[PDB]
Amino acid sequence: TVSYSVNKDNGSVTVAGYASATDTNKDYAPAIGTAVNVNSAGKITTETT
Amino acid sequence: TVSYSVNKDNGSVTVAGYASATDTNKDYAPAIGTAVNVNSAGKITTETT
Repeated sequence: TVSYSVNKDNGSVTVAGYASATDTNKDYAPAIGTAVNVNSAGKITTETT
Repeated sequence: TVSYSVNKDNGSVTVAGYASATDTNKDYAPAIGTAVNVNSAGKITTETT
């Protein structure tokens, strides 16, 4: 589970942290405040290119 | 009372909905679906001149 914040003015989506049932040791931790991008296949991915 | 619809995809604000406690003959009712802008003085206004 990861939380996305949508800017009301810009319309962009950013990662605003995440919560997991287990500890997860922050292994799957994505960077907070990074712009959210749509992959070519249509998934959600932080990679620009 | 003027009702504005906000498109959450990009943040654009349009005019959609007019309410009047009197008949008002729709004197102050702009056509719905017109993109609203901000005047020089910061007011909320429809013309782009």
